[PDB]
Amino acid sequence: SYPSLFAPLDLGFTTLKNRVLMGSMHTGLEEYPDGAERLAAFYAERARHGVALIVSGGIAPDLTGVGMEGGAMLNDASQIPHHRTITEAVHQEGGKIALQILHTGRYSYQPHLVAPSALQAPINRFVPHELSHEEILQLIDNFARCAQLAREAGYDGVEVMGSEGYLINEFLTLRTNQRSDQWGGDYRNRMRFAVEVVRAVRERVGNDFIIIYRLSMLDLVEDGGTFAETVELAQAIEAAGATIINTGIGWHEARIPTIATPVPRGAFSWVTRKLKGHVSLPLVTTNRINDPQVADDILSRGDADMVSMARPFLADAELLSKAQSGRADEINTCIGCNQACLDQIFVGKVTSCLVNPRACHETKMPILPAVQKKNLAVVGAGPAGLAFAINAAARGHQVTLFDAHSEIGGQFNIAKQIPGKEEFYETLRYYRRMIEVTGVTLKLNHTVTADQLQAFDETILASGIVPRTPPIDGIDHPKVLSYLDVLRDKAPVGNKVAIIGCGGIGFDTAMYLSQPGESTSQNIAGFCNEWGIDSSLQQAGGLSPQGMQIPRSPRQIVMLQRKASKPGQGLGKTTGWIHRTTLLSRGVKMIPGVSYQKIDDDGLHVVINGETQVLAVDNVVICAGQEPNRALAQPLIDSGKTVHLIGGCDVAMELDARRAIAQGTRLALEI
Ligand SMILES: CCCCC[C@@H](C/C=C/C(=O)SCCNC(=O)CCNC(O)C(=O)C(C)(C)COP(=O)(O)OP(=O)(O)OC[C@H]1O[C@@H]([n+]2c[nH]c3c(N)ncnc32)[C@H](O)[C@@H]1OP(=O)(O)O)SCC=O
Ligand SMILES: Cc1cc2nc3c(=O)[nH]c(=O)nc-3n(C[C@H](O)[C@H](O)[C@H](O)COP(=O)(O)OP(=O)(O)OC[C@H]3O[C@@H](n4cnc5c(N)ncnc54)[C@H](O)[C@@H]3O)c2cc1C
Ligand SMILES: NC(=O)c1ccc[n+]([C@@H]2O[C@H](COP(=O)([O-])OP(=O)(O)OC[C@H]3O[C@@H](n4cnc5c(N)ncnc54)[C@H](OP(=O)(O)O)[C@@H]3O)[C@@H](O)[C@H]2O)c1
Ligand SMILES: Cc1cc2nc3c(=O)[nH]c(=O)nc-3n(C[C@H](O)[C@H](O)[C@H](O)COP(=O)(O)O)c2cc1C
Ligand code: SF4
Ligand SMILES: [Cl-]
Ligand SMILES: [Cl-]
Ligand SMILES: [Cl-]
Repeated sequence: SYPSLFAPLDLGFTTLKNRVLMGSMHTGLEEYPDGAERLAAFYAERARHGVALIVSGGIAPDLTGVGMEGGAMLNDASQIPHHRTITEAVHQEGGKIALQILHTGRYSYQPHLVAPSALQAPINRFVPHELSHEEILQLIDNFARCAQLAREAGYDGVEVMGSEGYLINEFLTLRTNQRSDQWGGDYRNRMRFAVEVVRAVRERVGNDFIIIYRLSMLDLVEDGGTFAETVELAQAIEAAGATIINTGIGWHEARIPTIATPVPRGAFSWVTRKLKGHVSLPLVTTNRINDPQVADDILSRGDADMVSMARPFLADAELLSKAQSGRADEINTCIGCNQACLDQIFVGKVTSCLVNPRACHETKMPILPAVQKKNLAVVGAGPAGLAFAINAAARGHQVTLFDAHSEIGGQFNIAKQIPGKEEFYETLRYYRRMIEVTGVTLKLNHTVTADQLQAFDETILASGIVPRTPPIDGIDHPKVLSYLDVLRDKAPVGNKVAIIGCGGIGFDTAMYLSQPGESTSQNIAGFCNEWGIDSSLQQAGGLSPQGMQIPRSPRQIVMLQRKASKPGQGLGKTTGWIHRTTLLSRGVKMIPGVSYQKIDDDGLHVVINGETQVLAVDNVVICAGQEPNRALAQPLIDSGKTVHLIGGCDVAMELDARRAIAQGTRLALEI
């Protein structure tokens, strides 16, 4: 029912079965023990389920281009068997795969990093070495070498990565390129590197080889490029020999969100659409395309010739086969949380997925029939229970999922109500449908007791959490409201608010209470307006002259925490800054190193910088953490019954949804 999505594309010398490309994703397996074998199975499954063309994670052409010391690299015929193992696994399934050639430029977290000029990145501790003319020529030959090897390894093509602020991208902008050389100055010299790279690659591999160039169409940084430059380069790259041009949005330094959940679906399709007609090469659009209808609509509307989807393939390898068979409701949607994927590879760990713990770990987490069937009982329909339930039932076990609420979801029913997190609705729709599919007997409105119902071979407690009630003097005062009272029970909240407890929930509560109106997470034009994106792309880096336009918060909010470190420091590495910037632009205040005296009619008495203060607030919201709820933990052990604890009722400290699901999933696959 997605005609455009599944239409073949003729590339002259070969054909792609459909218009879907699995976007490049550095998984961290590239430079891992048995990565070759794990990536092979990782990719084969996506190819087995329809992906027309896959683009591997970025791989360095030389040594100065790696991402982190010891990073993935392809510069020796010796590494061919590695990749051969991968291309062959994909080909056996009837798919295709291209290798991305990426040189991280001034972004590599390594001392020997090289760039067009000696200009330190705002997010890198190292100062790059300004490349010399002869070094650049060698790099250009290195890219060709890289492609030669990829082709030898059996890849269907390569992607020359010229965006996100990496090396090639850096040569293009005057923000990073200040050379007086022939590789700097006017735009014609600045393009020289990108064009020369693709031209050297084309010559080296011949005509029958797919060459993708990921063009940066929206830098999102001061002194970035203009649309006129974007167009000239695109046509230049076409003439250089590229087969396909892919879209690149933003730089890592960009202070505007490009892939996180607050980013609306298909938020940047309009950008790729602006290039249409300026080149004859097929164009791929990307970012936050996680639904078959959205992708199909983008294609049918003519926004692009192909759509790229990276994270959705971590979330569900069967995304396309389900789409093509009318089972879109069974798609485990990527919610753009970045928690298990981007946040992890950023700290040098293997990427995974919050809703799919098996992502990039399918070989190490096999789903065997069933050691031997059993009649199980799961208490709690939160992500912990849900993950275990459908995974155990798909194994053959009989599962009975109980939950005191009128609907499955647990805390996710609160999370989904936070502006910029409505994507959570999808995960619940998915589990709701998978319950039916795997045969899980669901029983809602059931508050289970250690006695009431327990004739099960084994029990799996996935009960929740108990919000923390800080022992502050006057904690029962009328002004005091827990986060549940505000978020779940919609309790009235005055104009002036003090929030006790920063970190996760505290930030979401503040997002909610400061919401100026409708969320831009569902309004492309609004999102672009709030973040200062220039729709004409005529401004350098596509930044509107008037800058950001985040509305004022309808309320006066102050967030507080006792630790002295910067509030929000413990949030997700790639998403915390977004929320922090949003809140601060809305006028919310965040104060560290706070001591709470008491709560009375005068408000909230505290101590800041060693001086007492009275916060004349209309309400004090408690977001002071959680503690595990094990109500049935002992009543079950004191009843000689085998019981298991997963998710929040086992650990509440740093137990978010990822640990919850991975835990329930691990139990489910073992039991
Ligand atoms: C982004 C994580 C790396 C992923 C690598 C993988 C490839 C990924 C490709 C992609 O396209 S991912 C999608 C697009 N990119 C993103 O979404 C990332 C956006 N950026 C971020 O999330 C973060 O900035 C991140 C890079 C993760 C972390 O940065 P960090 O080290 O924690 O520092 P931070 O917390 O972000 O702080 C940066 C500080 O310096 C300032 N700053 C930064 N940029 C600018 C600028 N342009 N103008 C002015 N000031 C700036 C800030 O005011 C801030 O000050 P402070 O007081 O907080 O210290 S593997 C590559 C292998 O070769
Ligand atoms: C506003 C907000 C935003 C959040 N945002 C994020 C985010 O962006 N990312 C992330 O990873 N995590 C986030 N979390 C935490 C996330 O929602 C997970 O739900 C949590 O980490 C673990 O869920 P769980 O399955 O262990 O239990 P829960 O989701 O808490 O569910 C336990 C369930 O069992 C039931 N139960 C309890 N006792 C009994 C009993 N005696 N009988 C029957 N049923 C019982 C309840 O009905 C409840 O639904 C957020 C939480 C809130 C409140
Ligand atoms: N997806 C994401 O981006 C993301 C980001 C962050 C967290 N999470 C997860 O989502 C959940 C949200 O958890 P949470 O914020 O409610 O709890 P929490 O952040 O994990 O921990 C409690 C917080 O409240 C404060 N606090 C604790 N005891 C207190 C007391 N007695 N008095 C006053 N203040 C106190 C602490 O700050 P001080 O001690 O400094 O006062 C601390 O930051 C967690 O499970 C977390 O792992 C997800
Ligand atoms: C874990 C992870 C690794 C990524 N690695 C790369 C990479 O090596 N090269 C690259 O060009 N883009 C990389 N990206 C960016 C994706 O190619 C893509 O542009 C972005 O995630 C698109 O959003 P989507 O996931 O919503 O489709 C990565 C993204 C993630 C989440
Ligand atoms: S971690 Fe969140 S962002 Fe990453 S892939 Fe899974 S669901 Fe999407
Ligand atoms: Cl080298
Ligand atoms: Cl791992
Ligand atoms: Cl309810």
